[PDB]
Amino acid sequence: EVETFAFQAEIAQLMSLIINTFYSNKEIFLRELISNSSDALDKIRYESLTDPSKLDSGKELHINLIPNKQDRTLTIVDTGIGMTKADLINNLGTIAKSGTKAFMEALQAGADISMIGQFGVGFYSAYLVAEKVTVITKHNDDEQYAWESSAGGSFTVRTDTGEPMGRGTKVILHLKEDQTEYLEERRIKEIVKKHSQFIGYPITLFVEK
Ligand SMILES: CCSc1nc(C)nc(N)n1
Ligand SMILES: [Mg+2]
Repeated sequence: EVETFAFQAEIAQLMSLIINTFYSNKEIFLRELISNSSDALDKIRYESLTDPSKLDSGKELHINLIPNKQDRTLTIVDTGIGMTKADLINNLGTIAKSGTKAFMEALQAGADISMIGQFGVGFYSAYLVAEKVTVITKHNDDEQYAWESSAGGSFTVRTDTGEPMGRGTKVILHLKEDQTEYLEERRIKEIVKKHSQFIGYPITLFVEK
């Protein structure tokens, strides 16, 4: 059973700005997703301090970057807190309505697209490089779900039929044809060093056969 939802007006407006605005500095999408992963990892780490059983779904707190040139996908995986179905539907746990309003006002006052993460809506920067985004998530309190959107004002949510993940979030970026540089090992290493050099969790960049 696949449920189809309309994005709230503000989110459709934010996604349209990301997709339609001429802005060459697209590489910042990666630090925004890594920042989201780091925040999710902090959340499960903090909860686990008072309830160690919260890590029964996996003790390792890490971030993996997985390029796949055959499928033209770049996947960001973390073993963070994950999201319940309700939080996935509610703009992937973000304050997207108020954050978009504040971000739009900031853009009128001299801010630029790279500041998106400052407003709590950095996830949507995925649309700088992806024509489609699939988010697989598993929270300790809910089942595994797959969220997906190619923008156009709608997203879908279904229970995930894929392999059980334990706990956390996988963001699968189905890259635009002209954005394949983000599948290159040297390019990913360069961006991680430039924008995400010192973070609280290990980042492993997978290589390809
Ligand atoms: C902190 C909520 S879990 C989460 N949410 C997003 C938007 N991304 C990631 N990695 N994890
Ligand atoms: Mg922060």
